[PDB]
Amino acid sequence: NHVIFKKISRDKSVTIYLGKRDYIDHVERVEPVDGVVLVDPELVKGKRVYVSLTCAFRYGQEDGLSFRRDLYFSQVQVFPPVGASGATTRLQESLIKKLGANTYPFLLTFPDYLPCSVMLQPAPQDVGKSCGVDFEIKAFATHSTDVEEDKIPKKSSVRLLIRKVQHAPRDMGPQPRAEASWQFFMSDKPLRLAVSLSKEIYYHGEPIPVTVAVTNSTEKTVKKIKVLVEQVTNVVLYSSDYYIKTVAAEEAQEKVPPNSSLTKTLTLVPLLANNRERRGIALDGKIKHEDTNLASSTIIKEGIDKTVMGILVSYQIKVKLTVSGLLGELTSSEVATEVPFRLMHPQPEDENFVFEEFARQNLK
Ligand SMILES: O=P(O)(O)O[C@@H]1[C@H](O)[C@H](O)[C@@H](OP(=O)(O)O)[C@H](OP(=O)(O)O)[C@H]1O
Repeated sequence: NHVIFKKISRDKSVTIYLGKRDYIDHVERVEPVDGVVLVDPELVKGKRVYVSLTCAFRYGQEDGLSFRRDLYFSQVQVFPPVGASGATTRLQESLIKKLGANTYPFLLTFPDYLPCSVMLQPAPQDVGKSCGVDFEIKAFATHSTDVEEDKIPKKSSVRLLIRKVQHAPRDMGPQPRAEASWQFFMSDKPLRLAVSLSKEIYYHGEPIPVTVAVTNSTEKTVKKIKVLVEQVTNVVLYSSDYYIKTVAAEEAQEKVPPNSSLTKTLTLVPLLANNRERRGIALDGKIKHEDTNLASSTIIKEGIDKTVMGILVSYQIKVKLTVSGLLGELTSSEVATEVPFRLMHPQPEDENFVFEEFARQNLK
């Protein structure tokens, strides 16, 4: 039982069928977009039907318009049939087998230098405007005029906004560890803090066990130990926007008295559903959609300029120590340290077809 997504143009002449709404990027390769286009012969007679894959960065309110920077464009012909227009994939030949003699296959690939689906809409107290990276699979019909000018009617076009989702690679970095120490004003003794995680890559919805070791040699009391998951977002194309937002939070029940040590392990789960406010964070889809999760960690391929990624997303554990009698008397700064990590989806890996609309389901 395989669900297949379809969309018909306004004039009923071109229909797209795709086997997936989200295509998988596991660093090594990127899943190609294979699908089929169903044409009405009488309506595409004398016309040519193409399918294009565009990836673009957008900044501003969409409609003059806003800011757009194209990052990858590819276009393929689907009608009339090109060469031995037999299927390339089992999905394609099964779809042609099911849909009939007017179905033509297409396959558009992703290069190895593109970002994944990332979008953001600012909050009231945020300065920058909404921005994102869109992936558009669009099939359209083209005809000519006796005044030597080709036309592309929107009514003969179908536009799909797919997602390029980031999945974990085969490898994984070293275990993330950090040690920080503070020597506060007028005190000889140091406050020390060691933080470790279990692994370097976590999956969306997987618990993160932050292990914390506070070594308090000072005369002061560590009033509180707070552990956070912070998402850091850098718009690196049109405006140099910057966001730090808290996605998970956990307080320790214990205090660390002067001249003692404490080792605890707190567990956090960074989830979009944790946050009632979905504005101001980096997502992989629109706020209105139930498909939407937090954006995955940006993975920059070696040799590629980070500005071509449009929006950079990173994640870090943050440990905040509230020390008694310090703030307001000995400092106006925070006592905290960071441990970076990466957040993705897990590693990857005749049918009967059920057809559904490509339009993504709203949240409500
Ligand atoms: O119909 P058009 O002119 O081609 O453009 C569509 C339109 O902007 C819809 O509002 C949008 O629905 P969403 O709110 O779900 O984004 C859809 O995205 P879609 O590809 O998911 O259908 C777009 O493609």
